Amino acid sequence: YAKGDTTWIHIYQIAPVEEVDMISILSLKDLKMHLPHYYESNLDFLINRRLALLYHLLHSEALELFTEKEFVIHSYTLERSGNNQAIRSFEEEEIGKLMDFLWKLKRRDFYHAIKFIDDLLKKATEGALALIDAIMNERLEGFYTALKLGKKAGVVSSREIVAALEDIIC
DNA sequence: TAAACTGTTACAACCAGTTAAGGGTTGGGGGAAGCACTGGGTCT
Repeated sequence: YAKGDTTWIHIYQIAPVEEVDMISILSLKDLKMHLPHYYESNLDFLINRRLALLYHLLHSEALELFTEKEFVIHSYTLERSGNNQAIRSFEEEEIGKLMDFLWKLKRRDFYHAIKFIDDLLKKATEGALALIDAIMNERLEGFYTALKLGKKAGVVSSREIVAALEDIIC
């Protein structure tokens, strides 16, 4: 995600812990998605880097219980503001917790979850920032405000979405 | 010259009737969501 002059790239590599197999290897190969250039108009609502990261992680995959062995993720980021490249994040949890939240949200449905997230990103930008503030610096009430903007966005707000959110709440 | 004896301490009905317990009108507008500073390679 690049904004005019600044350019951000976040690579999150997957590593094993005990053992893997070719099924796991090919599953990780299938995890590779989100082709380089997907920018036609979405940037008009992407604005914040975290929001764009969440939107792009929406189209990614979040299933790892298939391989019979669970995985771990290490994420590193690179920035380029004014043609200056360096590292500002080598081991940060926000990708991991965002990925876990996405996995636990869309487990109860993918069609309604996709519709909800897409609608809030498109028109309920306040709700999108509210959700990212509920994930970044985790505070549960922010989720509610996002859902509030959902009614401002005409979101269907299916039964299973709030159930998945409550399961995330624990 | 004596200093209240006694039945009696209310009965009975009844102990809110109805009507509605918000009507409406609006549920963040609107801007921004890092500005630089720190450049990594490959060559001479």
